[PDB]
Amino acid sequence: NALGMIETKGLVGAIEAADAMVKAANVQLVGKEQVGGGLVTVMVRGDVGAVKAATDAGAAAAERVGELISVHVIPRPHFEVDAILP
Amino acid sequence: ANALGMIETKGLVGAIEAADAMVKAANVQLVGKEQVGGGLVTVMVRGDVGAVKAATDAGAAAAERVGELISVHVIPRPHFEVDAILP
Amino acid sequence: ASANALGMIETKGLVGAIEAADAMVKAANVQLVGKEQVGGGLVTVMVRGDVGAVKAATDAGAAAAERVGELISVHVIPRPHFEVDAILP
Amino acid sequence: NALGMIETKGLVGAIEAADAMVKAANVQLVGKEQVGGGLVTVMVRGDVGAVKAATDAGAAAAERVGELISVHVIPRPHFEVDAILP
Amino acid sequence: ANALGMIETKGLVGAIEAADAMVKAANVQLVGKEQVGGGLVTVMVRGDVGAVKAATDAGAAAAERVGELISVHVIPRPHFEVDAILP
Amino acid sequence: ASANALGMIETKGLVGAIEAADAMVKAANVQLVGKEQVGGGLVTVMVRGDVGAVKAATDAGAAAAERVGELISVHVIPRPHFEVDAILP
Repeated sequence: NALGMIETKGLVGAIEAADAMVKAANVQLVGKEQVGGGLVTVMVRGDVGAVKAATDAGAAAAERVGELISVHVIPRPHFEVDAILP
Repeated sequence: ANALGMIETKGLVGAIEAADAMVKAANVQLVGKEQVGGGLVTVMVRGDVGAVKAATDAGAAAAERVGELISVHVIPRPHFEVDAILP
Repeated sequence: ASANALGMIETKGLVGAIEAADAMVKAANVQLVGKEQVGGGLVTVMVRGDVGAVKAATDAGAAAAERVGELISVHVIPRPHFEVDAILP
Repeated sequence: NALGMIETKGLVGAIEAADAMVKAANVQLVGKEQVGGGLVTVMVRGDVGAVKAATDAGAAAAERVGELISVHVIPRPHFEVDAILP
Repeated sequence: ANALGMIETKGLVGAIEAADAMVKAANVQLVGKEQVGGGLVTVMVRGDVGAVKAATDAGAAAAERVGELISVHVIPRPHFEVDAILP
Repeated sequence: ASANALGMIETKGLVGAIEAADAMVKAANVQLVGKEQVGGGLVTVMVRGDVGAVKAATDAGAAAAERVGELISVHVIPRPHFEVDAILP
C-alpha cells in the first residue's frame, strides 16, 4: 500500500502525470489536490514496485508538458496519513 | 469522442479566448474550466482525436494572442480513472 | 447562431477592474455580467451586448484600467459560441 | 454617492485604511474584498468631498503600516457597478 | 476592552506562534485569523489598549523568530463599522 | 492550565508536507490533527501530543521535509493556550 505523489506547477502537467501513472502499472489514482500557488499534486496507491514504475512514468510525462516540481514514493505510509490525502 | 485537449493560461481572458477558438475550430465539446491559483486557468475539451488536435492547436494560438500561454496537451485516450479528477 | 458579444478586461488588482467596469457601462449600452478572480491578484470584468456597443465599452474600460496602472489583457469576442457562453459569470 | 477605494497588499493595511477613512469624514464602509495574491481592497461611499478626504486619510495610514497599492475615487459611479462591490 | 491588535505573517506557523505569544503576554482576547492569499495570514486580538500594545509587541517578536513578519499594528479605538470586516 | 503540545511543519508544496506528516507519526505517539494551506503553495501539517513525543515527531518531520527540498518553518509550542487551540485544524 505504497503512496506515490507527483507535484506540478499547473493542472495540465498533473493530469498528464496522473494518466501516465495509472497506465504504467497496477496503481489506483487516489485523487488530486490543489494547494494554491499553482501547485497541483496527484497521488496513487499500490504495491511499492508498481508505484515506483508509475511515478517514474508520470514524472517523465509531467516534465514534457509542464513543470515537474517533485516526485516521491512513500513505501509504507502510516495509517494516519490517509486523513490528509484526497 | 474520448480524446482530451487542455490549455492552461495565466489569466482568465486567455483561457476564454482559447475555449472559444477551440469550439470554433473543430467539433469538440467544452467540458469545463479549472482554476488552481497563482492565476493559472485551464480549459478542457473532449472529442475525437483529430478534432481535439486541431482545436487545441487553434486554442493555443488564440491564447498566445491575448494573454500568456503556459501549457498545451492532448491525451488521445485518457484512462478511465482520469475522468474523476476533471472539471 | 451565436451568443451576444463579449468584452473582457483583466487587471492586476480590483481597483483597476472597478474603474474599467465603470467606464465600460458609461461608454455604451452594455450589461455588466460580473467579475471573476483567479488568484495572483488577477481580476476580470466582463460585459455583454451588441458588437459595436461592446467594442466601444471595452475600449473605454481598457483606457481606464491603463490610467490607474493595472491592465493585463483586453479582448472582444464578437460572436461567442454558446458552449463558451456557458462558462462565463 | 461617490465611491472611494484603497487596495493594499495585506489585510492589516486594509483594516488601518478602512478605520482611517470612516474616522476622517462622512463616509460609510461598503466592505472589503480579497481577490487573491494578497491584495485586499476596502471601499467607502459618500459625497465626493467626503470621499476625497477619507481616501487621502486612509491612503496615508495604509502606507505607514503596510503596502499601499492603489487609491482612487469614482465621483459618480454608474448603478451597474454596485453589482460587483462587497 | 476595545483596542485591536493585528499581526500579519507570510505563512501559518508564524501566525500561530504570534497568536500564542499574544495571549500569554497580556490579557487580550484572540478574535480570529484571516487568510488573504499569497501566503499572508493575519491574527487579531482585542483588549484594553495597554494590554494590546504589550501583546502585539510580544507576538511580533515571536513571529520574527519562527517565520516571516509582514505587518504589525494596533488600533486603540476602532470605528464601529470596522468590526464588520473583522474575522 | 494548558492544551496539549503542538508541533507544526510548513513546506512549500504538498509533497513535502505529506513526507513530514508521515515521518512525524512514525517517530512518536502523536495525533496528526490536520493540514492547512494558505496560498502561495505553503502547506502546514500539525501534530498534538505529550511534549517529548511532539518534539521527537517534529524533529523527524523537519528532517523529512528538508530531504525533499520543501522546508519553510518548524516549531513546537509545548504548552499552548486554549484560545489558540481554538484556531487550529
